[PDB]
Amino acid sequence: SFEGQMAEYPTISIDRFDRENLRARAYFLSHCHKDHMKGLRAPTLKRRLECSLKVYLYCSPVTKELLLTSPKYRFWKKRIISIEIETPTQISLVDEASGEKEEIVVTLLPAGHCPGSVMFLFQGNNGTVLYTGDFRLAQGEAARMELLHSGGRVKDIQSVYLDTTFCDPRFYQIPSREECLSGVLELVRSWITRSPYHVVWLNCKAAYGYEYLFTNLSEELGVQVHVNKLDMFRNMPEILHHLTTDRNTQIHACRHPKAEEYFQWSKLPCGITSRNRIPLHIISIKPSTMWFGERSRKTNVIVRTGESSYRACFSFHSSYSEIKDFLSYLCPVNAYPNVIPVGTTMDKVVEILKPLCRS
DNA sequence: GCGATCAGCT
Ligand SMILES: [Zn+2]
Ligand SMILES: [Zn+2]
Ligand SMILES: [Zn+2]
Repeated sequence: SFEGQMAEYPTISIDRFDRENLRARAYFLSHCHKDHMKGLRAPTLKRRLECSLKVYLYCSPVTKELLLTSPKYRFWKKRIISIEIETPTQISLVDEASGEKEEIVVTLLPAGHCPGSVMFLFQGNNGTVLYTGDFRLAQGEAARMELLHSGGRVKDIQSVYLDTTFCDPRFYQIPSREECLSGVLELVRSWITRSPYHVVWLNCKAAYGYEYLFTNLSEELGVQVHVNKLDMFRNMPEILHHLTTDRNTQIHACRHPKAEEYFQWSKLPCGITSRNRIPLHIISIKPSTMWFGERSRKTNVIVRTGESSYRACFSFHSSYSEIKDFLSYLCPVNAYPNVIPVGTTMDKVVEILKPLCRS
């Protein structure tokens, strides 16, 4: 996993805030997922913050909003500079101890992973580097990003720091964002139009990224999505108008430690079994990554798992095909995996990455 | 009381 430092610009720390990252001249957070926030509220970092008043955290506006909602991260309130998407911004890295100054230009590119998720393009004195954070990009997407180009061709990129979550030909293809939404939309419509007592439970992990499913179900079916908390989105109207804490809805994305046991007993996580004394009829839909081999005999994105239970294709991360297309196109001198998954090794990931780089 | 680690479990 990515220890926070790119070889070319070692005095900035991205998505890791512990150990050698405690000396960073500047911090960046690609997105508000716990995996990418290790050390970010360590007591030793809060202290260092009060000593070095020049050290800041840079992220997207959305990421800043989502981070400053959690009470454990309020000590950052005044030490976070949001940068707008697709907006080259010069940052003055200064060393406290030595007086050394360095200038670096950063561009945030949308990563398609969760609200506020960015890639960081860095341009300075030691080449051009791309840190992808976590990303999901359809085939061709890199070729349509203007700020990855100069004079209509791709920039000379020394190094790519790449989300390799599915970097194996096993995960050749994953159904697209649109096919995944469409499959869920139709299952949900087919159920909740049967009677006002037919309800769906969207069984989603407790992390940002399912918002676009809730948004699109809500738009297309005129029904707000029940959640536990929506206060993180209070200054974000384009998600918030699709959610509600009012349990009187046919679409639930509420959560509870015993939600499975609740489901066995025809109870929604927020605790209701009934409306006007009439029992609800619940189906559970569980977003779950599905993938297809190169032989393109793809199957339904909806998979029925029992009497009242479904899995639906959904992915936060690029397939193997999308990784290869993205890296192939950028043709950097170097590509470095942000993760080595449990099923593979640095050697096999590098065997995949090396042929897509220069020469 | 809190943090960091992990079994266990979604
Ligand atoms: Zn993530
Ligand atoms: Zn992750
Ligand atoms: Zn609910």
